[PDB]
Amino acid sequence: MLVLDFNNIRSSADLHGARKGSQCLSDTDCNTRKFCLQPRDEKPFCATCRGLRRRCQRDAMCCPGTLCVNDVCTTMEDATENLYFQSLEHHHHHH
Repeated sequence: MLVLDFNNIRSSADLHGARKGSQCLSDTDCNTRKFCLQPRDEKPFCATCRGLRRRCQRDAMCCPGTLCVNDVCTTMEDATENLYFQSLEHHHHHH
């Protein structure tokens, strides 16, 4: 007359964690391919990638893989100053 038993012990409750008085400390806080712009007139926040048409102030301000020229984003293939001169290869030959 002994009914089968297992344990009967259902009890779970422990979830918490949230404290931040800011938007972001660095770009790493953002999604992935985004930089955390921090204006002097405005507050810091997560910005979106900047295109070749988008304006910039620094090299890091623009997305990874581009340069900031004339306050505007530009491809690495475009931004190329002081190229190599070179000429040709010297080689003699005779009998």
